[PDB]
Amino acid sequence: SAVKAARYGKDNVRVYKVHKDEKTGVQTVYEMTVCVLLEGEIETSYTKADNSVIVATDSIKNTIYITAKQNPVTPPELFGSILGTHFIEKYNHIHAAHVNIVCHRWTRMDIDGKPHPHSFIRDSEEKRNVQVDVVEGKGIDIKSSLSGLTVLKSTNSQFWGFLRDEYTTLKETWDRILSTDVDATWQWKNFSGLQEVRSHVPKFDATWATAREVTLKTFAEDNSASVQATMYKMAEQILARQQLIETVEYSLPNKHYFEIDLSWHKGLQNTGKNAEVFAPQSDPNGLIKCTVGRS
Amino acid sequence: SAVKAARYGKDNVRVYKVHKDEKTGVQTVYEMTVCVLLEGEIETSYTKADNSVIVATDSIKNTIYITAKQNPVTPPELFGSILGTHFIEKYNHIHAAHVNIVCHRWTRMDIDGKPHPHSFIRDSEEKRNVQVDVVEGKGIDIKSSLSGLTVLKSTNSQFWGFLRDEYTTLKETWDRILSTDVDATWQWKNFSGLQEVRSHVPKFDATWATAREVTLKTFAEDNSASVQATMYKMAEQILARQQLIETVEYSLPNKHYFEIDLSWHKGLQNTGKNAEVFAPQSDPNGLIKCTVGRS
Amino acid sequence: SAVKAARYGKDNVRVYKVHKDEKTGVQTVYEMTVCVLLEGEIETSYTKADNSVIVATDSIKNTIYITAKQNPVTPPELFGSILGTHFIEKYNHIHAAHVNIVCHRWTRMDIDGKPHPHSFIRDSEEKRNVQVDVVEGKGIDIKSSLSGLTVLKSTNSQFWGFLRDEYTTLKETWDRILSTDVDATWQWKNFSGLQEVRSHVPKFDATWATAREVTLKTFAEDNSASVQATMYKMAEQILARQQLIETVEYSLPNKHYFEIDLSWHKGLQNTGKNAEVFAPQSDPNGLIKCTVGRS
Amino acid sequence: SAVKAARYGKDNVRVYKVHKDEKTGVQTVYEMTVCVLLEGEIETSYTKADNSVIVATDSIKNTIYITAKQNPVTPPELFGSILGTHFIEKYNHIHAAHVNIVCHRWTRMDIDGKPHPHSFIRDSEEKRNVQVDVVEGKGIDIKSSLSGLTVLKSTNSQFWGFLRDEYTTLKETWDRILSTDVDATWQWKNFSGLQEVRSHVPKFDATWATAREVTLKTFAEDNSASVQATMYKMAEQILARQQLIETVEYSLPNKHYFEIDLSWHKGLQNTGKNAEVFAPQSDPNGLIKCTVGRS
Ligand SMILES: O=c1[nH]c(=O)c2nn[nH]c2[nH]1
Ligand SMILES: O=c1[nH]c(=O)c2nn[nH]c2[nH]1
Ligand SMILES: O=c1[nH]c(=O)c2nn[nH]c2[nH]1
Ligand SMILES: O=c1[nH]c(=O)c2nn[nH]c2[nH]1
Ligand code: NA
Ligand code: NA
Ligand code: NA
Ligand code: NA
Ligand SMILES: [Xe]
Ligand SMILES: [Xe]
Ligand SMILES: [Xe]
Ligand SMILES: [Xe]
Repeated sequence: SAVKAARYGKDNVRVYKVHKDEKTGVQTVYEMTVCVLLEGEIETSYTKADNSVIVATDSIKNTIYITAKQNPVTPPELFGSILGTHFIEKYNHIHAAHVNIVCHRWTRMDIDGKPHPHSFIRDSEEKRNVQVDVVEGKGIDIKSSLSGLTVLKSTNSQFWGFLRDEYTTLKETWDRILSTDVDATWQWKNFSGLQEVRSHVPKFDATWATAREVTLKTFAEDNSASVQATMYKMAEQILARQQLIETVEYSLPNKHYFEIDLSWHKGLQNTGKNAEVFAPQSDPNGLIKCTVGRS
Repeated sequence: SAVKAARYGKDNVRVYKVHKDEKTGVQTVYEMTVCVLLEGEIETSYTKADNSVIVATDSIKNTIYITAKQNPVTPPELFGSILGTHFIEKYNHIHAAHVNIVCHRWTRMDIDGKPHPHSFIRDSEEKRNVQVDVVEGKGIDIKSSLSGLTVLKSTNSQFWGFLRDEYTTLKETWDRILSTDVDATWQWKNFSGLQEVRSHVPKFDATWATAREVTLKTFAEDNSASVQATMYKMAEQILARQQLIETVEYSLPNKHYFEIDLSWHKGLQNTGKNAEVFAPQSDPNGLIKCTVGRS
Repeated sequence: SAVKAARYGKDNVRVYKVHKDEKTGVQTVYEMTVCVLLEGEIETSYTKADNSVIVATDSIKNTIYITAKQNPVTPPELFGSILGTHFIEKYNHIHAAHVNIVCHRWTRMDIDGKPHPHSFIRDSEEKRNVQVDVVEGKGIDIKSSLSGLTVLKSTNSQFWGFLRDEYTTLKETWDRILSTDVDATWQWKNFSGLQEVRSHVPKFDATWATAREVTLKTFAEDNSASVQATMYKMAEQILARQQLIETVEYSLPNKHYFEIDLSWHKGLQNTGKNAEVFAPQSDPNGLIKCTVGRS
Repeated sequence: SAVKAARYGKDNVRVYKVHKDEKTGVQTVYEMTVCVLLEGEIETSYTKADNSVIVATDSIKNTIYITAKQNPVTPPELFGSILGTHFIEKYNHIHAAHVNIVCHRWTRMDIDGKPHPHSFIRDSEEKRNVQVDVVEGKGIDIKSSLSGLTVLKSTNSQFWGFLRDEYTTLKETWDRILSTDVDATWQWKNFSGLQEVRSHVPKFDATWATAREVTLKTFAEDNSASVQATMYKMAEQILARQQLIETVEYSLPNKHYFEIDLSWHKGLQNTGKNAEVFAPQSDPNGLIKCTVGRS
């Protein structure tokens, strides 16, 4: 037998950082969960019990805190790239670092219509994420994403004209509820190294904002022919607005809300045009994915 | 042996309702999870296998949908009272109904600075809840609550002057992070029945809004001496603003964020005045409760 | 306003303890999650920012570890009583301690038909729990429980003869699946203090074992007329076997498995006597409770 | 823009099947959660709102139930292969089916030392899983796995001789707790189609059993030099016992249990040789992976 692939590191490292403006007294907080996995010439730790090649996972944890202390942690694309680069430069035998960062929302509170200097609220479990793969001699590959954005529209969704055969019971519809949890990922062109990532820093927050805005607007405004058709429209627009993105991927559950026939009870009318009360279904759910790139 | 207490019913009933304004085209959605448990002269179903006394839990589920179809589902205090009253009036041998409702957020989307007619976002997992106990001959008792409101302030929290003995290692502090998930419950004076609940309908949404606002403002503005002192200030204000509330209860976890000493690494300074990077602790957590009533 | 009730302490304190037999080399592990909440003359910490009355929650955490170091942690009824008693004896102004303990399963592995001296498996998320309330001048009240015991029987469950009215759609049945997650609690007679709890130590593990065995046997063997009837039979037997128990409470979800009519597809027969494939329902679920005591 | 990749289908489809032996009266239950995603000539549903190419996800759900009705559901490798093959044979324009199956434990109860004919217990949340990719013209690729197997050993684990530099604080150790949740995957040689999968049916359950047994025995018996070294030993043995496996992958969290220094309290000794009480850490955790194949 032989080691075909191996990676190891530290997962679920929670980090908080505060920035304090001495002049204005305004404080800004960042909270993330970080995972770092390393690859390189480490096979002997598996095959020969040779621990000399192992950078202890506890040391990786220390490194994350030290790096957060000495560098900005925003945008996460930059922080991930700094953190990944550290390991390949510091350790001769480590040749790849894989950094995943989940950013948690701490939104500044408005008290009496004014932004509070040091108080924050978690407005939703929506996350902004990055995956950064730093590979020695092959640059920095960055995938940025948003996830956990949960939306619903109560009309202006249709689904008709699908394949009908002996397995089909679903009725065609011209008016249904559409609800999903959005997972959207945009993959950046490969970067040669940290200097190049630094040169593009302003694009990271702007592109996240654009992806979010396009997702929300398209969902709200499209008279949707299917999840497939609506998600394609989203991806198309993102690619049009940021030339440094190579591909956009969406993964969307179709969270079903079923009509409830109440006609058995005193002829009560609750279907089609008369539908007011619905039963949200926890499972099963449709799952629709697509990756869109450039012609 | 004898049956000392018994209750049964249906839990986790998900319900969605849409309201459509024909004039404006604006649609408004409500989504809830409902639990109904009944008590009464049902001992024989346990002791003698006498099912004749059982209103099937499946029928309770049907009743929830039918009641939602025929009545407003907001404010939840009113809907819960209608639903509970139904069971005690309909069934001679049922003498109490216990209704719990969790309301999920579907917040209208703003697209290009304008409210969208039929598109919604789940902005946070904060819930608005009610517990309604309808007891034949004893009226309607309603406890309203908010939960899952997660907040953090990065300064203006202190904790010093506590008891110190041979079990104590905690250092006094004049500047710490304070973060909690707020669970706040206000208990209404007993209502004689549905007519009285209906007469107070406007107070329910207003009091929820007031409780939320007082919680957020007090948290943001108090230079907190402890969780205990800050939560008391919140409860005091709520009681002052709504005379129909008898008691307010808060239950607050103290979600700890620990300093990280980095001095072992090149004398790096990250504690006290120099603290910038912290380690959020998932467990254990302080838990602080109090119930405040009128003198 | 006035403080009507108040309690505070530390939740989610994870503890592991190992016992090492020097003679045999056999090691035995215990893992628990502990919560301790205190009450007493602590109102001024809420109303006057007087922290002098507060035993810091961090100190409570320390106390749990120290107490686990110096005392046996099994049976949990004894450990909880020692821990609770400590606070009321140590602190003049603390008059009640509320201790909740959840015990996690670490079951000794059998390797080649032999018990391994120091290796363990988590066989299921079933828990053994205790709630101990130590109240100065009123002794020690202990509620013991098991929870998270998930079972299913594929036949020998019926449900017919229930109330039928205009809200009822459920068909009577003489053969259905019955599945539940068992939560069972037995409440001990009040104990005067630690000496009395110590005197009954052997009864705690034996009664837990009896409760588990009676639950499993009755579920497996009863030709069940309803959840209500079967659970009553369980509680009856437990009370008969341990005179020091005052009441037994069961809380049982009815986790539904629905027939799937496949007759629309080539006349395929999958209902009633021909039912083979079913759809487990995640929600809603029946919830049935009862508390049984002595005549 | 262009569609680079696309797949869609139904997730979280819960299925239960019962088998009834008419002769012995013994019943056996199977419960699974199934996901099916399809690929093929479906781009136009995304780009042109052409639903004619879409096999509705609701129809996929129906197909899963119908297939379970007409075929054995065990071993899951066979069921997944039948289900996947169905879609590529039935639909001209569908060229790949991806089937994931999670099997839930329903273990027959022993009542009074005898196996009960129709009563079952969920002994642990350990799962047996399969991933089956059926690709037209490229056969059937099957990855089998077990997951959620949680184990702990209280001694006979060491970790010393790792890299030490200015980022390192971890002390070397010759005696520590080792605990993990095992995720192990074995990848089968490619199969040409259903006939070949059928020909190997007995190997599927046997190999699962072997993987489980080797994992447990090696964990219990290895005087572990690291997670890396122990997991390699496991994978090596599995590959040696089943020639039809091409690779074995393990992914193991290192769930840390920390010593608690209690010396500040009356010189209490709780570290090194005297360590009895430990603090399980919920996060962060080491994560160690490796894929082992044949020389
Ligand atoms: O078994 C281990 N492997 C590792 O890579 C490691 N790093 N810290 N502790 C550890 N333990
Ligand atoms: O056992 C049952 N008890 C009940 O109260 C009930 N209601 N519907 N189905 C049921 N099954
Ligand atoms: O606000 C606090 N209240 C408390 O009771 C406490 N105990 N430790 N830290 C604390 N902080
Ligand atoms: O938008 C949809 N896309 C689909 O593929 C589908 N299948 N059933 N319902 C559906 N809705
Ligand atoms: Na390198
Ligand atoms: Na009545
Ligand atoms: Na006392
Ligand atoms: Na095909
Ligand atoms: Xe969508
Ligand atoms: Xe607070
Ligand atoms: Xe039961
Ligand atoms: Xe391991």
